[PDB]
Amino acid sequence: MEYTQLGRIGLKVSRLVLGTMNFGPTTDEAESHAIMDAALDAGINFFDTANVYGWGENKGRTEEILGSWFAQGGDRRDKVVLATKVYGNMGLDGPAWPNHDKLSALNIRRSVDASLKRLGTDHIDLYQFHHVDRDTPWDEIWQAMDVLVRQGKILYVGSSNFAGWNIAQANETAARHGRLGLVSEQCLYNLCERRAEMEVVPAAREYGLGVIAWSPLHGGLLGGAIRKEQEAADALKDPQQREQIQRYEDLLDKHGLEPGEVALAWLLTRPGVTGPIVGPRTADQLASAVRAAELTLTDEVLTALDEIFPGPGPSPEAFAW
Amino acid sequence: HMEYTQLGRIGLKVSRLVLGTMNFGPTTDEAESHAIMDAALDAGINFFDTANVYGWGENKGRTEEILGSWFAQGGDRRDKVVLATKVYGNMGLDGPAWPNHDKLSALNIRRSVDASLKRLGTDHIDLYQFHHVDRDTPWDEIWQAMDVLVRQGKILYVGSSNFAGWNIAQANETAARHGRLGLVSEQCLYNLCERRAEMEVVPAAREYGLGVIAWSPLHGGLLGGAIRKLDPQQREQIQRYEDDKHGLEPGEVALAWLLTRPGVTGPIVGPRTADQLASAVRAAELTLTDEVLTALDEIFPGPGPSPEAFAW
Amino acid sequence: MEYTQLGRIGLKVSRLVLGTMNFGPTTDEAESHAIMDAALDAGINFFDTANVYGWGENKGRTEEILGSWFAQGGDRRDKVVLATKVYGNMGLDGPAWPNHDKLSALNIRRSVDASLKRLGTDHIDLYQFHHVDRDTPWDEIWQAMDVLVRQGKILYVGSSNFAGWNIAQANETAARHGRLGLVSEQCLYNLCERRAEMEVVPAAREYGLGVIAWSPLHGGLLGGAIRKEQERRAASGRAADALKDPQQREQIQRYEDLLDKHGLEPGEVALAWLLTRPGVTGPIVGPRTADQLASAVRAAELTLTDEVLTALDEIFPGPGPSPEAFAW
Amino acid sequence: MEYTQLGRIGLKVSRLVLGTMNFGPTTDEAESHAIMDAALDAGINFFDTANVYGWGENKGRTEEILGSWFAQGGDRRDKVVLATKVYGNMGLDGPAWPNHDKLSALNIRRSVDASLKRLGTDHIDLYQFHHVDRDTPWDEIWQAMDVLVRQGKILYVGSSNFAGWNIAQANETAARHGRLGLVSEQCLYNLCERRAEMEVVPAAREYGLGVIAWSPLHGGLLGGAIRKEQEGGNRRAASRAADALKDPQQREQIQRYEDLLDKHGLEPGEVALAWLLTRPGVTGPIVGPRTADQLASAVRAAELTLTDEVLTALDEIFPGPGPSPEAFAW
Amino acid sequence: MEYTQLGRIGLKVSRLVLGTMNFGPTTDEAESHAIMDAALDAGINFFDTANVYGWGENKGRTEEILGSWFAQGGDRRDKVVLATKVYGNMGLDGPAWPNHDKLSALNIRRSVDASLKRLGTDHIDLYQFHHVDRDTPWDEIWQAMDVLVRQGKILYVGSSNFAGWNIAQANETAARHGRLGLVSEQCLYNLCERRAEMEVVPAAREYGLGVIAWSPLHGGLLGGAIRKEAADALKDPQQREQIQRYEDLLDKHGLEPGEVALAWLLTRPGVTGPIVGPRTADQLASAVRAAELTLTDEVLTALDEIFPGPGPSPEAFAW
Amino acid sequence: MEYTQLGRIGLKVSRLVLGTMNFGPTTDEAESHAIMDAALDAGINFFDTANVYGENKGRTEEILGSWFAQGGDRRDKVVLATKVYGNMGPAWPNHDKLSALNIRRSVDASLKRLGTDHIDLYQFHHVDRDTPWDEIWQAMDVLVRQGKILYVGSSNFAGWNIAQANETAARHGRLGLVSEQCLYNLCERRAEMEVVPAAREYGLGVIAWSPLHGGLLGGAIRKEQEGGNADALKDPQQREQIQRYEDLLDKHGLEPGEVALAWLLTRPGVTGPIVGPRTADQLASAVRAAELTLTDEVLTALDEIFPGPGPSPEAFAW
Ligand SMILES: NC(=O)C1=CN([C@@H]2O[C@H](COP(=O)(O)OP(=O)(O)OC[C@H]3O[C@@H](n4cnc5c(N)ncnc54)[C@H](OP(=O)(O)O)[C@@H]3O)[C@@H](O)[C@H]2O)C=CC1
Repeated sequence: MEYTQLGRIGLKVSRLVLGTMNFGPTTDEAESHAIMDAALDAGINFFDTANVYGWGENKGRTEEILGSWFAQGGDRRDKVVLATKVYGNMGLDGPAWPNHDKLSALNIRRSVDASLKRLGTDHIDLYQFHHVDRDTPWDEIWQAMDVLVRQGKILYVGSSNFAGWNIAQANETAARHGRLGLVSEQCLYNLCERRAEMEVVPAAREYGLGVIAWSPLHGGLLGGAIRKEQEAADALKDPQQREQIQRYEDLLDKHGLEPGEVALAWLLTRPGVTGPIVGPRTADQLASAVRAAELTLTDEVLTALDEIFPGPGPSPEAFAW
Repeated sequence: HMEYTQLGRIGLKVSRLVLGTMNFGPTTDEAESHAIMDAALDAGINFFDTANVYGWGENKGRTEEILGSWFAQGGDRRDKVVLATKVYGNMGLDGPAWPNHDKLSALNIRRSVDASLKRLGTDHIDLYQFHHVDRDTPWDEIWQAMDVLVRQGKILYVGSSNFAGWNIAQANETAARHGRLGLVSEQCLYNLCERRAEMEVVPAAREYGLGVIAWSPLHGGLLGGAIRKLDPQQREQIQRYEDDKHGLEPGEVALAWLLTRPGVTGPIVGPRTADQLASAVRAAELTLTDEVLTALDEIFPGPGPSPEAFAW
Repeated sequence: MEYTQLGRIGLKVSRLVLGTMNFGPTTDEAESHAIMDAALDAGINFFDTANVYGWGENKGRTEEILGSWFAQGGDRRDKVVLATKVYGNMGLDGPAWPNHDKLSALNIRRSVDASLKRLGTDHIDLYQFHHVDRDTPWDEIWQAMDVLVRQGKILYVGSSNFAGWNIAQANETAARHGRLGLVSEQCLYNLCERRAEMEVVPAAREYGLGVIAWSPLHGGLLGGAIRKEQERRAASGRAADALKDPQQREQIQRYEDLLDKHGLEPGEVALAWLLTRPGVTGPIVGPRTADQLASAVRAAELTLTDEVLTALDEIFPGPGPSPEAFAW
Repeated sequence: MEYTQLGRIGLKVSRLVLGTMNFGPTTDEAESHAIMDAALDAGINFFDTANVYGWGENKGRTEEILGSWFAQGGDRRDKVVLATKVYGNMGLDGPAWPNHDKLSALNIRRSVDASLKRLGTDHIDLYQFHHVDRDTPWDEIWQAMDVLVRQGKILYVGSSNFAGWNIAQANETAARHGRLGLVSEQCLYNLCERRAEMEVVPAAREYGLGVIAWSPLHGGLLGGAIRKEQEGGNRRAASRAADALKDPQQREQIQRYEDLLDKHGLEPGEVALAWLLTRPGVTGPIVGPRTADQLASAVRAAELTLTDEVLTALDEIFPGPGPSPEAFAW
Repeated sequence: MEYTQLGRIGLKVSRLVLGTMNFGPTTDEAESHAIMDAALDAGINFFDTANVYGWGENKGRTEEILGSWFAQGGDRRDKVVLATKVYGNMGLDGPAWPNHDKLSALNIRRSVDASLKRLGTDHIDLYQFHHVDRDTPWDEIWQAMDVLVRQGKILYVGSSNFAGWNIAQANETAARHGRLGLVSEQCLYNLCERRAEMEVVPAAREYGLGVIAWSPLHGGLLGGAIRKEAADALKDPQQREQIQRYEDLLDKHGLEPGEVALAWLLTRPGVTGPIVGPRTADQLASAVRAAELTLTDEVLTALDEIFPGPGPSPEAFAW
Repeated sequence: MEYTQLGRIGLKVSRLVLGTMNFGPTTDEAESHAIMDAALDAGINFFDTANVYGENKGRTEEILGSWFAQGGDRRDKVVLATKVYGNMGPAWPNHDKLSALNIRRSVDASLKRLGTDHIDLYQFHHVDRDTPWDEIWQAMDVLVRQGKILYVGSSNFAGWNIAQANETAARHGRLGLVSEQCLYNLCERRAEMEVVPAAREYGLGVIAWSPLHGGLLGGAIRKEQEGGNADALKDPQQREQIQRYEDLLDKHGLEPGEVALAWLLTRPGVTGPIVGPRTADQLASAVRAAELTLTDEVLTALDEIFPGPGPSPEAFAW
């Protein structure tokens, strides 16, 4: 298994990040524990979850399943870098009660509290914002994170679904008063959606953040979608995206490569990318993700992939000069 | 149903009505207070204002005790409310305080928040407010004491009440020097009869991004139907105000008028019945015409900002 | 009773500070308790003690006597601003085991924990360095004090037996990172010893520290020691050595004669004088009896005339501030 | 016993530092306790240990031996400046599991908690990085140490096996935000290996760190190793490690050393220690007695006064470099 | 001509730095002028000088030659990144009058004004400390350099012959009060002398300084010294043997010693480039060829075994 | 000639400081110039003057100016120190003391008289309790940045003034005071209570003025007994100190004036004494005093005769 520093910090993580979103709604408790044991066996030490995972009435269920996993002992907690998230509404689906979503110091205090209890652990290694909150200023956010840092309840802070300039503002404000800033950004990044390349990834590289790609298969659209319908994806409605996926599936047919694996290995070549979040439901899907991390894509396949799935390049050049 | 706003520049979202709490104890009883709070919650009011001195005399603290009773019932009550209380007041025998048993020394702040947390039956206050400026305590002392509480998780935010504008500036410049969040709100005396917050308090609050909470929004009930059930000048000002020509109830218009003022978060309302609360709710939905605002401005003129209020 | 702000900070204190050094080695526990009750009854809210007080094998006795006073209830702890000290050796008298005296963060951690236990309280209001430690830098000291402030174990930090430039360096270092600095300096200052006037008091005034004067009667020398010489702290220590030096002896003789003539008591005048000195918060009185405490209270109501102030200045000239004190 | 301040800070330490490496592997629990009690009686108040001490499956055994020492009472914990270390892999020897070695905030947090539990104490006086970690930035390290300071789990932070410029960067970063920086550096420094003089000791002195010399006898090569080879007579026929001092350049240095010391009547183990005590900016050497007898010998080396003739001749045998840049440029 | 950034800053410099030490005491005005025009022609934009160059009673002569060169117009001044130095005694050789050497604000002020006058220009681009001064604190030094920056007499500050920790202290002090720190360090670094790798180069890399290698041929000892029979170190059998293995190997691969020593430096991590000291047009052309040379990995490997480096501290002496 | 760093900074100065106050009517312009050339010849590079030196105020600075105008590298070799604070005209408001207004006009008048474009060391002549340091540092920082001055020094400060000044300077990157001129000699040692300990903490040079205590340490009892024309020689106890001092020096064959200067050079943190020779034989006597080595026996005896106070707080408390 390949390891890398998470951006600029001393933390070392697996380039494959185990996502936990399916633990609860798809795989049951014991099945999820087995997948986590097997991720560990393959050397994956980086586990991403969220308070909202579980969905609907079951929000928090994913954290509970990792909690019972840690409760089996055998150094599981000691060995994993535990990441979870704050921002999302934990009450009834629909419009949240005020301050029961987003990034106020008040929601941060109550959110991390409920996460620690469901996770059955006394600390979170990587506490991430699930989305930028334009209404909370960074001196409030860093006050609330710093309370947690100094109680030993969290080690590191990261973001998800930020703009590039939010990364810059967040870390400049942290650095002004001697605080470690964001250590990582979780952005939607895959062959079909490359616009994090304009500004999010350049800002992250500048400020030394790890870049973790969520929806690395674009919701399955890059995992052999077309071949599976012959045996969201309202993209296979639009014939331009459909023809794009077709050329992709055809291209990988002639190089003998699995699309679900190629999509992951492609992200691993991109400058600044720490790795994709993989969400296997079975032992075969985990082993396939591991193979994707050992794949070496030829220049030939990389060039043709860029021809099918062009990227915008960095701003300002992407739209001006 | 209820209108919400950010509290000044910060991430906290509050209802534009602030549930006052001073009646709980003296006027309404524990059972009636509990039921008004349950009602406020169901109308969407999340912002409750209280003070340690509330209850008065030998009953100072009774109000905080009543809110603790309410929280102890469970049912997401503590979780749903932005709880604001106050420090400054003597909690001992009325009359001259023993030294450091009132005002804002780090010593009185330590003893006040401990006694407030115990009576409130909660491990934290969301918004801990100075009841009054203390000219004798410097801001590096006050911010030390508040930072001890912030870092213990005992409080989240700091607000002020009865500050001058320049105290607001000094307090927040001092906090920002060393990374700390400053005052997030100022609770000032603001209503149609008393507009001198407009000279400097409200302008400083808006420059520093504080929410403005208006206490005594009906000027002691003088703006809520007085001569239609104290003087020769005061009466005929109110009489022009209380003149049906436009079809509106005075008490609700005094609240709604404050909601039009730039920088104002909302007023502190103090309902004693669920029907008074339902009126306050409608006050927050009212739209006053450019008509009625221009006329209110001639009955109750305001000073404007300094320096123009008194120079040019 | 007159109250004042302690220097620039919001803490209000009585202009008389109750000293406790006598409680244990010269005044027993029960009468210590009576004096403290009388002090509280007269409006004195500011008590000074030290870990070392008690002396010898009884170092810590004074704190323990304060502890059992608080334990009697009646709001005593809540009403009193409690000050103690760190620096002194709490082990066997003589050369200290390394880091069991002075102001390292290590001695600070162990010293405050033992003080809180002997005082039977969870916080000290005013925690004072007993003496400057030239070997500990201020970033180490402010680290250790800041740990205590953030845990709630102390509120304020003060100094004792500092030079003026130590006050400056300390508070400039604290302010650089937004810490409240020293709030008070407890220095030797009385009619017989006025050299804190050169730099310590000017620096304290500049930086807004309170100034509380220790041994305000010079160990009882200024309390009628000559009249009382054959019948007591004045029979020992500072006072007794001063009485054997003829010039100091003469100074005190002129002092007791001047007060005989004006119908005033020496102990009370010595305290009243300190109360006139600019920047002085108050003297730390050292009653051995309840009588002497009621006497200090009378001192706090005395008004000295210009005539008396000028004659005292003639007997007990002071240097005034540096650089003028020794240059121009 | 001679005391000194540890660099610029208020902490006072004996100029002999009691190393504990041999407690567990070569000395057993009860003799380790007796050595620590005899160190205290000689005035030594400065104990240096490490989480890794113990070796192999027994990593942490040394910290446990100190813990049972402290648990005897008698003001033992109160009298000792306790130092330990973080950086080393505490699991099975070999490649470490990610973040189970080096200086991430994650490993600092788990390493100190495990050391406090083994040491049977609620705080460490001097918590030292065993080695520079080029992959962890100083705002991450200082955040982790600052959490421990503010919780009261540690008092002072030190380094070991740093470059001079790591010392400067660490303490400049700490000073920016009012944090006390490194108070001490533990570098390899002895007659045979003097290259710490180029930049490590200069930087430590500029920034006011104490300098603690580890391996002051260069693994025993300055402790009379050549005489010790010809020691047993017939015992050398036994079925015994190969002799380790083969580099002829260094072997002749050691011969000249032992001859010089024979000429002047001095003990090689004592001189190596006392020499370090003359070097500018050095606090003291770490002494690793395996017996009460070895301790008395180190204590004698602390009271030894080396004549200027012997100091001159030792310098001729073991020349140091200058400070940089002069050592290699001008 | 290969260009690079000078460490972390926006200044772009050729990977060859034109030294001017020989201008005066070896080449005279007219020929140094030709060497400088030819350096411009090959794309070299980075000229290194010093106030002391010229030697003895001719100290300042080199700067005077650059001044007479710039006075010929033709965009010479505009095209060149001009670097000079302060620290050296500019008076009578031997013991210096107090404050007429080293880095006091006193010596800095008189030193830069005399340099500017001799260079015939109103600004120096890169003003370098010739050597660390352990007796002048960095708040004094940065005060003096900041005066020169704000008056527009200098743009960047650099160092020469610092220890690694001096680089760190210098730039941490500058950054605390909003000053650009050192942008480059000039160290003795070549195949024969690699101890800059212990700490100096690693500190420069951490703080983003360019690394300029001076005496890259070790006094000419690496430019074919034994065939063409300070660099007189040849007496020592140990080093003369290094040099013969060196010349022998490059004879076998068909390579010129003076060009390999330069090209080797261009492969070292964090190195900006060597300062070359041509006395003729032939030597400049040679250095240019050196900047174009690609050393194979078996030559770099054999050069390593002949000229081992220490590696970085602490590993170099401990672990 | 012995040199030293001026406190913590990179400036190197001779441990004798040539004062210019005693340039007067027994001292030509021409004889002042000769003395200054002789000082340069002896290796003294540190010249101290003041604007008020000279009702004929500024004349001293003018004499230095014409000295510099002779050329011969005189300006370039000398570390030139002058002062601001004194009235140069009861003073008209802001024509004395340390306001930015008086600093600006004083330095301009000083540079004109001195006939130079810069002062190396510009010193406050006295503490000004009414001007805050952020004002003072603004005005000095303007001069630093214009190149008109290099370093700032103090004179007749309290130790806590030194601390406050340099802490304030360092907050915003500025070089603080580099030197303090204080009254300091065997008879007056109270600068050891706080001034010198602060100066040493903050790394200032200490320049001792009135090093002979107005001549009291220059053999004043011998001169009285020899007959023919401050007086503490009427004070019995102060007289006995000076008598013990002159007896001690007679027994060891040492000159009172020279020993007073040599003693100061042994004191911790002292850069040197100001000397104001009116003749060239007085200068050579000062140079010999800087060469003298006082035995430890003599230094112990001088401490018995002239006990120091110790540092505060120990000086008066414990
Ligand atoms: N920080 C430091 O270094 C020090 C601090 N302190 C603090 O200062 C306090 C006071 O010091 P202390 O030396 O006791 O003070 P004093 O100088 O007042 O000496 C006390 C003695 O003065 C006499 N006395 C006290 N009050 C009166 C009165 N009203 N009328 C007449 N005589 C009186 C009594 O002498 P007699 O018994 O002879 O009648 C008494 O024992 C101490 O309690 C301690 O807290 C003290 C010493 C050092």
